[PDB]
Amino acid sequence: RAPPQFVVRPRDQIVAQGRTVTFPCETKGNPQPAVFWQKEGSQNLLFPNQPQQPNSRCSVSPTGDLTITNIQRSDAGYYICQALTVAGSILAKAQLEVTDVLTDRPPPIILQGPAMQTLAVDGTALLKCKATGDPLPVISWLKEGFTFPDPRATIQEQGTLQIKNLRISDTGTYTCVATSSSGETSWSAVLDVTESGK
Amino acid sequence: RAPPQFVVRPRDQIVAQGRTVTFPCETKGNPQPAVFWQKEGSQNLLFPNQPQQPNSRCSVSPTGDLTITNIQRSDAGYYICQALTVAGSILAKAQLEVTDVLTDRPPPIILQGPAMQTLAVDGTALLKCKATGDPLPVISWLKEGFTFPDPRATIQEQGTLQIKNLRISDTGTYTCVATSSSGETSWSAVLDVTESGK
Repeated sequence: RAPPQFVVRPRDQIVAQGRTVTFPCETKGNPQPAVFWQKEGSQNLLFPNQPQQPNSRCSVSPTGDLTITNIQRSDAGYYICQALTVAGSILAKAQLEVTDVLTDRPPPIILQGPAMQTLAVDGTALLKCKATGDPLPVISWLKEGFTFPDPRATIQEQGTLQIKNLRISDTGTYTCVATSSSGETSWSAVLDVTESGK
Repeated sequence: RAPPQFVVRPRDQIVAQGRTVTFPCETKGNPQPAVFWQKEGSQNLLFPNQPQQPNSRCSVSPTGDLTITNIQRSDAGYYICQALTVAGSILAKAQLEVTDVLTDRPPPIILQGPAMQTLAVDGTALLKCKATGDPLPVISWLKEGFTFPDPRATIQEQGTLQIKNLRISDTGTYTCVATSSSGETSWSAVLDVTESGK
């Protein structure tokens, strides 16, 4: 009496070769839809309660999950999750992309860069920069493209730049830069210097 | 709560090209199984409630019937009817054989041939033979391989042989033969002749 509907559809997935992949396909209706899967273009249907092969790396659980173990590159393509009751049908496609395994350490990340500040002449400024990464990023700075720190400035040990006794010359854009053996990233912010500071 | 089960499975069918073929696949269970079909080896599933193609010659009714119209020879092969509930699954295969259309009139049929009779010397015998056919069969007879009717015997107009005043010589096997421009068929029976008749 109630057509099948999706609670959680499956979405696309890119994953390294040899890993295990699971696509949700959660469903509701009355009667309760029993989901099965089909690789697009394949004659094989994958039904929930079976022995099953056992040589097959594909299994479907009674909750609607399609688990594929030890994926190889021939498993890439589209997978259709499906359900048929006397009340209706629904299908949903999700794409599997199989990649090579690569020892690739991601580049550093700046979770919080400097923020825009208007400050007052001959005060202090601490423009912050919190980076994370493995290997661990070295922080460094630029002012309108050029390196930074003159006298008057010095980079702290968490990475915050420290400028003291500002003046109208010290306005402009300051760029945080986190770099490591795996990449660089940057995060900019403008700092204005008035005598007012407001 | 009640696994799907077949009430009427589909069976094999041989039919002339261009005709329409329907395979039953009637089902029971709880919840009520919704049948779908799949040509074996094909990625296409045929679901009950759909627009559907309209260019497709295959449709599945909500009762589980697979109708294929104007069959051509590429439709031959195996067709799988299937049903999945939260309670279980069932499949059943049936084979479609597509033939050429042939103007072939079937051969005659003998629906009732002579029956075994023990009769008494110098009585009468009417060994019956009811044939049917289009074109209509000519009936004729043999006694132990040789044609039949001597004097004493004559074929009636419905086809019954008529022998009178039997004797111990007239025992043996009598064969009815129905023949037409489309075939022959035969039906034998032994007739024994005692002086007793019992």
